[PDB]
Amino acid sequence: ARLYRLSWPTVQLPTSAQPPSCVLLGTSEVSADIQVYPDLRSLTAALDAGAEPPGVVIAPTPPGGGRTADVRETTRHALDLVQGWLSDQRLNESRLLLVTQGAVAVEPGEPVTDLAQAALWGLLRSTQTEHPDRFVLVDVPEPAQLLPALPGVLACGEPQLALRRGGAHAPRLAGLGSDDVLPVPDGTGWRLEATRPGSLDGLALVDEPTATAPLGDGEVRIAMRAAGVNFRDALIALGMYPGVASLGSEGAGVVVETGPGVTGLAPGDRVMGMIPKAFGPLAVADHRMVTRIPAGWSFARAASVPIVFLTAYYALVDLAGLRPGESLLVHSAAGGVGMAAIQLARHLGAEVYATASEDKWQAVELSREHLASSRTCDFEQQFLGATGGRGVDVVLNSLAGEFADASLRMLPRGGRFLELGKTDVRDPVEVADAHPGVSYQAFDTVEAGPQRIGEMLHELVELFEGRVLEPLPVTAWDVRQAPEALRHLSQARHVGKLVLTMPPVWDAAGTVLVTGGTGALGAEVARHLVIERGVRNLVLVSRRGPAASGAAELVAQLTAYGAEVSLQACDVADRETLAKVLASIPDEHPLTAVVHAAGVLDDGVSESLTVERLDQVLRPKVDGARNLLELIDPDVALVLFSSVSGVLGSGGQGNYAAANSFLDALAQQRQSRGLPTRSLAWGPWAEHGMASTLREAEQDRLARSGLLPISTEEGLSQFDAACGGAHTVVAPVRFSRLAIKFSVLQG
Ligand SMILES: NC(=O)C1=CN([C@@H]2O[C@H](COP(=O)(O)OP(=O)(O)OC[C@H]3O[C@@H](n4cnc5c(N)ncnc54)[C@H](OP(=O)(O)O)[C@@H]3O)[C@@H](O)[C@H]2O)C=CC1
Ligand SMILES: NC(=O)C1=CN([C@@H]2O[C@H](COP(=O)(O)OP(=O)(O)OC[C@H]3O[C@@H](n4cnc5c(N)ncnc54)[C@H](OP(=O)(O)O)[C@@H]3O)[C@@H](O)[C@H]2O)C=CC1
Repeated sequence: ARLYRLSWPTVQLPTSAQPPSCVLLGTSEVSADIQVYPDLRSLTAALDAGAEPPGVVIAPTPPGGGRTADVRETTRHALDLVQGWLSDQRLNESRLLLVTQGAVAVEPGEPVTDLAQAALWGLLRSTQTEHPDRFVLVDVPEPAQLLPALPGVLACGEPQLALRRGGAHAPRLAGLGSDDVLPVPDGTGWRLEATRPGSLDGLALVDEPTATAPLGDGEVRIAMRAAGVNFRDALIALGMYPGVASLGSEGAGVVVETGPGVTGLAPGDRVMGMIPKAFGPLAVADHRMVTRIPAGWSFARAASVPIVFLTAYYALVDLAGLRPGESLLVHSAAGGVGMAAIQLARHLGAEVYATASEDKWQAVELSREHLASSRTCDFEQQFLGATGGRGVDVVLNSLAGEFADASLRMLPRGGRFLELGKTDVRDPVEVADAHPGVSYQAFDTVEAGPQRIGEMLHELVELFEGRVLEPLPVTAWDVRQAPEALRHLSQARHVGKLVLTMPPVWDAAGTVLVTGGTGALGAEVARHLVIERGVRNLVLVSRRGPAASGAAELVAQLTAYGAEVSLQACDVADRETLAKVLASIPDEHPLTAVVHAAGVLDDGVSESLTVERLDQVLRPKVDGARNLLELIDPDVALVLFSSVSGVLGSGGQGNYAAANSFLDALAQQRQSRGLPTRSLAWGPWAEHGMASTLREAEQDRLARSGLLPISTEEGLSQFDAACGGAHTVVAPVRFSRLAIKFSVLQG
């Protein structure tokens, strides 16, 4: 039994194949000319009144969402469509092409945006297996990509694709690896450093002495959970960073050891700052250079923050002394530092002009007017054009080389100029050479010093909680996959901040909650957690709770292995009851993990499915997972159990597979946003259940009493007879052969 991962290789679409009849199922006009019917019904009408079955109907899906209701509407809608379609049967040899936007993660940079659409994928996948060569799934992030590609989409016979500008992608299961990604020393307190600089291959995770022991000064030791990656980190990795640097500066985590020389904050504390050599389970730094963590921030959203905002602050306050009314020019706007400055600048009451690449513009919250491409030098006369020089009072430049020159001709009036880039660094007096009026400082944030950083840290937080700065968009990765992340980073595909997360680790002190801890899997996992693993505080949770056979025994067993076990009756889909449960977890064993193993089953081809059945199967998986993530503390690890059925589209379980595909998508999106989430797509288990096991046993016991099972027809004729019949107590049974075992059975 392998573990599998679903990949999306590029495929080649046949470029010379015949373009086919097409109708559009949609609200509105088509820029192109192709038949449009607002709904399936109307396309029937045309068929009714003579029209010839189109080879392909396109059904672009209305935008979903990641909320229960969303999932509900957009699978229900998919069902009406699938059912309407199957029942016509003039629409045979014709194919329904359902289009989605962002239901599917294909490229490294990109997360699932529409969970509900991802549910759609599962359901339809099921139906595809039920009816081959009749439906086609297409994820296309911006439509009209579609039509050009359309004769190819159809000729390749492939039922599932995602269109990206890169290419067309098909999905397939793959073994883990394939190289096996990044391997860990397991001996805790390693780190990521570039071993063979020059190339991203030859990154590795090798044990680090420095982190482990001992403190300190001065110093405080941290159990890291996430860390920010900076552009710096990507150059270091490529033997292309002009200066001294150790991979990974900044992060957030939990305090382990403190002292000597430290009083302000103490162990257990959640903390973020500018840690050196950040990319490991264990690192240690100066307690003034780090600070405790605001709102209910995730460790991930904490880790993105420090470097970018310290720079922005240290740069715009200390070095620039930016005043209200004064205006600013910032490069790499949709980047972290670029992103940060514009936020802080708007607080400091400046006008702002800035630059990123055209594809990132939407992510800037700046009036069209003030924007410009960042890999050209056009901005100059457009901005100087935009405002008569004097142009900008201050410049926070990252673009070095010759892009840095067109910069300084902004702000001719005079003013201050800040350089970030070490390659082609300059001289202040020799800068005064080129332009009059302009002072010039080339800085590193660490320059401010521990004293100043801690003071800027305390001052930034204030702003964050004042709701005046908001942490950047996070796109997260697991340290073991850093190469994929740094490649992204160095290719400048991203917006906002990238972040690395450390391998998840449950507080051995803490509580673990298993939903559906009665079920075939939940019990086993429940047992394995207590009997083999650390776990010594359990909450189990199922609709019936302790009242279902044999849950009393199930508990006994564990509590007997010396554990603090609670089994509460609770429907996970009732947020009000879940809350009641979580709250009753004791303060000293606070929960660190959820195993969402709760589930309800259905069976039937998509023809036969109904809305009411759909919701049956959705309620524990979707509402439950939503309730959980809503209620759960951010950095509680969440393990969702889906089913391989959601991935193969097992058929017979359309609607179940929808639920499971949601879970798969919820994790993929959620880990991306930084939070500790993992989703396992179980194939079949041998196990059975307390259930079940107990029903089976009853059957043995009754047999072992030389009894035999009654057919249902006979059982009901007896029901009939015994109900209205003279004897008040009556044993309708079928015996076997002609029992010295039972005294009652004599004569
Ligand atoms: N000295 C110090 O203390 C610090 C220095 N820095 C420096 O500031 C810069 C910004 O850092 P950070 O915000 O973390 O990283 P960013 O997220 O800002 O990434 C850099 C961005 O610059 C843009 N860019 C412009 N020209 C190019 C190019 N030719 N190739 C690739 N990208 C380009 C890219 O986006 P776009 O498509 O919009 O151009 C890219 O996203 C880094 O280079 C870093 O070295 C950062 C922090 C501290
Ligand atoms: N076992 C297998 O062969 C496979 C399992 N899986 C995955 O494993 C999971 C478990 O399968 P299995 O253990 O056999 O399922 P079971 O039906 O045997 O157990 C399901 C458990 O979930 C509980 N439950 C159902 N709905 C709720 C609810 N709304 N609130 C609280 N508890 C609820 C049920 O308790 P009660 O009804 O008493 O409330 C029961 O305890 C499945 O959901 C699926 O994700 C995937 C493929 C195959």
